[PDB]
Amino acid sequence: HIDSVAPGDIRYEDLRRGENLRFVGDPEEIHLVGSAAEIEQVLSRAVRSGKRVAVRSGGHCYEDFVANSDVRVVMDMSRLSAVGFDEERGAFAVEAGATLGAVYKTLFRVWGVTLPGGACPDVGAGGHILGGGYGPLSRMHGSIVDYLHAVEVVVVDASGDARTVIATREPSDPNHDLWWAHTGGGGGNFGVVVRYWLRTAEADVPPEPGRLLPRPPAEVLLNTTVWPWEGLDEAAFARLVRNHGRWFEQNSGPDSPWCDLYSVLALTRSQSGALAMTTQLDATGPDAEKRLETYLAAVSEGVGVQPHSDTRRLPWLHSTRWPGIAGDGDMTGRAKIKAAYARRSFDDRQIGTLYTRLTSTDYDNPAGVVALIAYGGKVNAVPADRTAVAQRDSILKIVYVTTWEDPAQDPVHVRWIRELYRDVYADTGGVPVPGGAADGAYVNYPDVDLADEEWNTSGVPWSELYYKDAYPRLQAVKARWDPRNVFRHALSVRVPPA
Amino acid sequence: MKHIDSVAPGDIRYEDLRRGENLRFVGDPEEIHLVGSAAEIEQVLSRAVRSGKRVAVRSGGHCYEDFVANSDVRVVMDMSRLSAVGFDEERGAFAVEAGATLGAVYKTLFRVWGVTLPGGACPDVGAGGHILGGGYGPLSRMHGSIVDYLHAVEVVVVDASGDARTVIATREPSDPNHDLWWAHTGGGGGNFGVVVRYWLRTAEADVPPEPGRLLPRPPAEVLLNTTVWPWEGLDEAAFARLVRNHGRWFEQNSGPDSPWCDLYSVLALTRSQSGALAMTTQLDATGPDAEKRLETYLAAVSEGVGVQPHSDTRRLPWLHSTRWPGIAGDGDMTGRAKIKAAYARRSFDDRQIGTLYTRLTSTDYDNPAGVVALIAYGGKVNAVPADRTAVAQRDSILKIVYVTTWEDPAQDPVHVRWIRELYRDVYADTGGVPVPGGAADGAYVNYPDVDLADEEWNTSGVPWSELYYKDAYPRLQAVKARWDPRNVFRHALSVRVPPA
Ligand SMILES: *Cc1cc2c(nc3c(=O)[nH]c(=O)nc-3n2C[C@H](O)[C@H](O)[C@H](O)COP(=O)(O)OP(=O)(O)OC[C@H]2O[C@@H](n3cnc4c(N)ncnc43)[C@H](O)[C@@H]2O)c(*)c1C
Ligand SMILES: *Cc1cc2c(nc3c(=O)[nH]c(=O)nc-3n2C[C@H](O)[C@H](O)[C@H](O)COP(=O)(O)OP(=O)(O)OC[C@H]2O[C@@H](n3cnc4c(N)ncnc43)[C@H](O)[C@@H]2O)c(*)c1C
Ligand SMILES: [Cl-]
Ligand SMILES: [Cl-]
Ligand SMILES: [Mg+2]
Ligand SMILES: [Mg+2]
Repeated sequence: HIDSVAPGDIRYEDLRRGENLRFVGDPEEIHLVGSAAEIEQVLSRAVRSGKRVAVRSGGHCYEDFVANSDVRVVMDMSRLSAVGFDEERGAFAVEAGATLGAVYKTLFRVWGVTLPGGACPDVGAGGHILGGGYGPLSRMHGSIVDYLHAVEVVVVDASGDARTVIATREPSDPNHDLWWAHTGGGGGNFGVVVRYWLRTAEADVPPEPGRLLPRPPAEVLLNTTVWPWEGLDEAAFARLVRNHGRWFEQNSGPDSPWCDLYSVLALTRSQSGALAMTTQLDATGPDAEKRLETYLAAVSEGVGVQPHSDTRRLPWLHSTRWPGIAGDGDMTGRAKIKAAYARRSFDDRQIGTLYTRLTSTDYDNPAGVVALIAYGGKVNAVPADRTAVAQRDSILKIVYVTTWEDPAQDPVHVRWIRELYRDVYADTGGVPVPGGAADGAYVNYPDVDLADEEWNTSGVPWSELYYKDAYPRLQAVKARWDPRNVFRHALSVRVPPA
Repeated sequence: MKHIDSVAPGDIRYEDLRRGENLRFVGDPEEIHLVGSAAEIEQVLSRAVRSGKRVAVRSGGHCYEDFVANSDVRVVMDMSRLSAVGFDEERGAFAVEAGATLGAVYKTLFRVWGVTLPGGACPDVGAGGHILGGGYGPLSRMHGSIVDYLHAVEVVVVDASGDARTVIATREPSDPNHDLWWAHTGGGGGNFGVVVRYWLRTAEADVPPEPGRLLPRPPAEVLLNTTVWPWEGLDEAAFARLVRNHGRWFEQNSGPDSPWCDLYSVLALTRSQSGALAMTTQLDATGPDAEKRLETYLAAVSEGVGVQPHSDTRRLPWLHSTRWPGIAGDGDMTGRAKIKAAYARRSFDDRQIGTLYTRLTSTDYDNPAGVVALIAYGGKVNAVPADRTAVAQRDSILKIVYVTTWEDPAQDPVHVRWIRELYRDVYADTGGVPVPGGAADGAYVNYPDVDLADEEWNTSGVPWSELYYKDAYPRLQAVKARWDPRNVFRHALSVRVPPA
């Protein structure tokens, strides 16, 4: 229970931002909240005053949802970073301010378990878990939301009063639909998550903590494969994308033996000098090294460029902080990200578009990338309607990103990535319309352009791209638990016009 | 704060937990205990002492030598559960548990109280093995050594009877355990007992008992510069002028009263195979002429060198700046490395600069990853008398790191020999080591190098102990005799009592 941070405080330049430096907030106060009770009193005071609020956990939002200049009061979750096992509830409690790196280190070193969350260690649990997401173990263990047993959330009723509710996976729980909205609803929509409780949904299980969350593979093979751009012509490039697409089309079923494989294929600007792929395979099973080889051979088969390939073997927890998996921890640039689900691999026109845009000399930036992220496996064993992650038959997530340094150049980079993504999706109004080759987009990589009639000409609204048929049930949760629409932003769940 | 099962061979965690972060060393411990409390640590030590089993503690795992992962160690106490950071109102000081990483310490101290500690720049280093060894970081020149803030330490020690007990030792001179406190202001890890938690606060007398005033404030915003000089067409005279410019600058601008106490930089003298020499610089941005002052430093380093540097400067809020890889490093501990270290009281002489040029351009070696890094130091570190803590080096201007990195264990001999011969040749005038009290001032124990205790590599007649501790060593030996009389806590560079 401590002083809030206001302009003039030594901490204000840090705390008025998240990790995305494109967005600089102007809040009057940032509250380092310490408990559900404190969050109730901050929210109720702000609601009484008519002041716009937002929550910051890990600060990784790709859009201006927290740092929007309209936000007056931020609740920053940094003090709430506990991770542990709640004996009373029989589940792991992860408070919203815990980073994923701290979650994986504690769960694994202490109990030998993990969650199939994201790969960046500094991401906050608070804005990540409730939006679903992907990570290296999604194929092996399913989505992180498949582990959400309960959620503690501070909500604001019609009167303006704040209160804390615990909502659970039990369907007769009066707050069951509020728990369901936290299985992929996304941050900044329903209320302030204080903590999540995570546990397997299996009925079998003795209630010992080491049995109650999935085990990672004990060691993994990690490969870095790099093809020089100087050696790749369009036909080569196309063959490689096609090989990879076919392989993921064949080998992403929930019963596939390849659920233990994860990879990221980085289709980089040719200006970068090299195309690259990072692969992780469980190293513990019979024939791991040969199986890794047979995946790598498939990707490069008939490409006519010999890739540079190196494989190391690491114990699992050490593996998670290898930069090839974790990324480089550099958030000091400016970036614009876009995203899509792929149900099938890129077609011939799309591959040609990608080739053109990545080799273009009308643009100058080595940092543009289209990353194809191995997906499906056990994520796809879950029926589409079970959680608020409705996309349960995709084979890849696709990330489109460009990064740069100079803010005067924002319009150039933002236009390039917008035109690239619009042209890849040109047959469907510039966007990855669901239930076809694509399956919409995923809310942890929000893109306000999906709501912009200038860029989305498909007639399919942003809410259907992220949530497909889950959206009506999410709107009902919104109407019931945030009737005043306290929690909102450029892509927030909104009730139907009245 | 309950005990849980220990981790033995067969356990899914054993491959991770038998290692620290330096992959050259793989422990063969029988048991790794994820200790939850001091009482638990007492039980594990007691048991190990009775059965004659060798112990070591692992906090953040960043040890550069085999002190924890030595195949002789049978029982490891792993501090991962003890990672709290907070303000302890019982003592009026900030408590940092041994298992907390520096990243977590800086994020908590600064977001919650607006304060910090002038410790190391790598966020994943653990408090446990770091703070008691002293060390350096970006704010050393501004705020002095992290040990200058050590108020008290909770440590589990083993008596001659082999009973284990927990003691709190403080900076209070009348404390019966004062000497044990002192040995934790630089005596280094793995020597006296198991640190459970440290308490930190300013020693200032005229300070109100509020947390936000009890530790130093960082500069609210900093300028951060990357400068790069291409190696192609940088000849020996050019290299030499660069190293000499930088050296003279630090000779003149590293006193405790210097206005340049708010500057930190690291100059990386890289292998020419790498393609570029590089320098990273941080400067407080909040004062009137910060841009211009930064340019003055950069212009001094490049003056008359004749190779135009590529230079880019960004400005960040302080906490964000700490995670910029230019300052924090790259977070990649997956390779193999051998490191060596020295204090510099003066900058490199002409002979040493020539040896550096030869070694870094050599085509008899093949590795672009060799570096000699020159780290800005002194400033407010040198305001403290040499005898006040167990960090005896209080008049140096630079710390120097010699490092080589590689991948294949089959090549260990080759990289190890390269860095040994480089270091020996730079220090050839004094027995291949940085002998204290001269152009050098010994080495610092957070970058331990067991070759300093090897008569094959150290031909100066000055022992490893004097290189690390100078005249603090006798008082360290008294503390060792008093609090670890059985010599439970030991390794290749551990404090040892005199021969009997
Ligand atoms: C920067 C970054 C993001 C990544 C990275 N890797 C990912 C990966 O491997 N898989 C993924 O699925 N996602 C990855 N992401 C994206 C992140 O998952 C998203 O950026 C998350 O939304 C980030 O969460 P968090 O760090 O907490 O960011 P915030 O900016 O604080 O919040 C985002 C959003 O959610 C709301 N919110 C925060 N906290 C709460 C609580 N407690 N209750 C309700 N709502 C909350 C915010 O207000 C905002 O709306 C890798 C990298 C490097
Ligand atoms: C890998 C790494 C090391 C760095 C980095 N950056 C540094 C910097 O910017 N400034 C520095 O001064 N030092 C830097 N270092 C070096 C680290 O400071 C040292 O490597 C520290 O000794 C690391 O401490 P820790 O991570 O806790 O390492 P451990 O291997 O667990 O222990 C080292 C040593 O100390 C003993 N020990 C650990 N814990 C205890 C306790 N609780 N009580 C007593 N003794 C303890 C161990 O047994 C071992 O002997 C940047 C990078 C990337
Ligand atoms: Cl609470
Ligand atoms: Cl990260
Ligand atoms: Mg970060
Ligand atoms: Mg690390």
